[PDB]
Parts: sequence; structure tokens; C-alpha cells
Amino acid sequence: ERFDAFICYCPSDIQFVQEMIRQLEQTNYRLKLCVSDRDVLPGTCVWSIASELIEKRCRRMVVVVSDDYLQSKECDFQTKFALSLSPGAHQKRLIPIKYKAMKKEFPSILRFITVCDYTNPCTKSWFWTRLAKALSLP
Repeated sequence: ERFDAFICYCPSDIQFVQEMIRQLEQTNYRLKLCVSDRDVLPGTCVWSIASELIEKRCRRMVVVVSDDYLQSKECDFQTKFALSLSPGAHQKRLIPIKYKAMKKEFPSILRFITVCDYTNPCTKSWFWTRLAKALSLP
């Protein structure tokens, strides 16, 4: 009915989505993440159910950015639809995440929003803390 965040990801990054479920849902943060392969019911229009969840049934949206993420078209529609809700990031709704080594360019439409970097070994301690705090604010 009401989720804390929608998780935009390609099938190749589903392994890190499991970590996002263990670290945020099964811990003391008690966040309510929306995973399409788990919570989206079959028979729904992939564009209409994404437009209905991201805009009304999810406060924010997490984007797992990787090289395989760029090749995904469904993630492309969800990412651009998320920016359309607040271009300029006034509401802090679009939270991109980099967990893997990317040999391609970061999405140019997301180059002006803070990214939660998981690959930097000097800031791994604050990764889940900053992520769970952003999804917890109203």
C-alpha cells in the first residue's frame, strides 16, 4: 500500500538488491522497500504500475547504477520518470547508488545529484547509515 522507496535495478544487479533487503528491511531500520520481482503483481502494465508506485505509493526511489543498468530500457523509463517528479532534486526523491566498478560513464542526467558510493573503501562505514537516513525522512 505504502512503501518507503522503489528500487530501480536490472536483473543483473538483483544480488545487490538482496543485500539492500537484508541491510534495510531485516535490521533495526525496518524499511519497506518495493522490489518489482517480489511486490509487483503480474498482469499490471509495466509503465502504469511504475507510474503508480513511484509517484504515489513510494516516497523515494533508489537507482542501482551499473554498466548493465544503462543497457536496461525499463530502468531508463523509471529513472527519467523519477526526475520528472522533481527536476533539480528539490524533494530528495532520486537516490542513485554505485556499488560496482563501472567502465562506462555515469548517466549524464544524474551528474548533479549526490550518489551513495559503495566502492570507495574510505567511506564504506557511512554507506548504509546515509542510505537508511535518506529513506527515513518524510
